[PDB]
Amino acid sequence: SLLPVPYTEAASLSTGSTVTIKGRPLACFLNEPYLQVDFHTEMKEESDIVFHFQVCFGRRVVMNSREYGAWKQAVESKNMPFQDGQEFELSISVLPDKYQVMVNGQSSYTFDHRIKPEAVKMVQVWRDISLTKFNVSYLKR
Amino acid sequence: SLLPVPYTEAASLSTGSTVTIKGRPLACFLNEPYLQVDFHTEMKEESDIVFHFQVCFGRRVVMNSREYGAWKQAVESKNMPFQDGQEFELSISVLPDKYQVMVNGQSSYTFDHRIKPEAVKMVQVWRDISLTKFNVSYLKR
Repeated sequence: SLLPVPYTEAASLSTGSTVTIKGRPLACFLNEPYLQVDFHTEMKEESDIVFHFQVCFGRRVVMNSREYGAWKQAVESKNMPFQDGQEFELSISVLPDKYQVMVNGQSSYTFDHRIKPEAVKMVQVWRDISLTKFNVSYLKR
Repeated sequence: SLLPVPYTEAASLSTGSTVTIKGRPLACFLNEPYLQVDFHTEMKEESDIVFHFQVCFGRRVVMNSREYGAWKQAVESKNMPFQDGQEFELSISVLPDKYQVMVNGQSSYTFDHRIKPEAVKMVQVWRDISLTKFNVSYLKR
């Protein structure tokens, strides 16, 4: 809807940063829409991915990194706090040792840093969602 | 781009009908964009699917049907005529015994009818593409 999807924003991340995303899946869960959030090391979409977060709504979540062109060890989760047909609020916080992903205010996934978050230059949000809000916080030293 | 995605059109199919789709993937193949074409038995997206065609660009194609709410036996193919970064023309012809899928003029997949094509009432084209052309032919008795 309001924001264009695929959505790309230049970004910088460090401990204490938060990425906030508000959106809605474009299809009922029976049709298995996806959502993907990628933290890139360059503005180019083929660049490395420090944190890859892919939701198959109603089924599974996969997290990984792409380093020097190659996907590393996938982390797969069956935790599914997203609700069929509902708007969601997704929050990704940079902690000292990991990303923490909150879904509608509830801690739902974490992912230990494989690359320093300082390597991030770009965030992309895409696949089968509409987006009404995207924010990266920049309040900390 | 020009046509809205997800794209839905009421449709009727019988022997000799052709569905023509011209589009472009929204991402390079390294990021694994998808394309999905579904022939539905009702205008509602939760309705049964007589022919489901899902491309994971650069990797695989899965075809199936959803009958009374349940996915049946998947047909998986590694044939990949789609070209990274390129516009594609996709043609799906209804033959007496099967669907035949042409990609840029080349026969690439077929799928034997599990449900009569006359059961189709709607076609949906969605996932990670832009669409510039969609047509269903209606020339035959």
